[PDB]
Amino acid sequence: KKFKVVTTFTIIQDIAQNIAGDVAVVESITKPGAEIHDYQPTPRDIVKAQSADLILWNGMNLERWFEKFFESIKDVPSAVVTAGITPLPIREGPYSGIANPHAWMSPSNALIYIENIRKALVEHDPAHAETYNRNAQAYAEKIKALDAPLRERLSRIPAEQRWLVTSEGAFSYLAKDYGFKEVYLWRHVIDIIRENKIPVVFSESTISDKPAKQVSKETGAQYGGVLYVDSLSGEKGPVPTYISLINMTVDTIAKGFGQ
Repeated sequence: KKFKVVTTFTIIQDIAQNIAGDVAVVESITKPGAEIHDYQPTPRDIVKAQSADLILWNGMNLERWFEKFFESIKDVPSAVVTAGITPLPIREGPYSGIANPHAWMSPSNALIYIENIRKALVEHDPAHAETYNRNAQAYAEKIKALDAPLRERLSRIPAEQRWLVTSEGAFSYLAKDYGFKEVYLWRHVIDIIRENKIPVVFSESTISDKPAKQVSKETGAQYGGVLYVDSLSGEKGPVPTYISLINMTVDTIAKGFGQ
């Protein structure tokens, strides 16, 4: 029998499947592309999680539905994969002061995701500890190697122009790592764009693109479209892995800035 792991969403699924390798099967509760914050689980989502040996979740109140969901599950252990991360506060807007849950968009934070998943797997499936530890070591080397080329590419964007328009803080951890300022959009966004001649504006995927488009139209900044960071694609889609999500997000940002 294969140890069965269930995760709340696809980013954790991919990180955990690299650590589990061949000795455990990792499934996500939510399909690729699903809205993760207020997902509404079905009765069969609960039954699927009930068949697992371990449930992994992000915490930091990413999954507002998880506490109720988990209360419906009997005697399946869970582990929060962000234990030990320094949470960034949402700096402005209606959620000012609250922990920003999007911690996976910092590649350094992904090393802590890996460590917590490895620990939980080794705790609950000790027979396979050697495999989990080896796989976590090998995958962590891949993740450490992510940061250098991304940092170098984004560092060519002059610091004066290094701004991201944010609505729910989906990019705040990437912005912290690579030195981007953030201006919140619930217009005073227009002024900051014009003042610093920020060349491009992106939209978050959990909100309407209309206000970001209005900002672009009025300032003359290019509208670079939507940046999706809450989900992977399917296996055969263009964003099948956590590594591909990080690399593609930075490439889209950098290209928006002519870099």
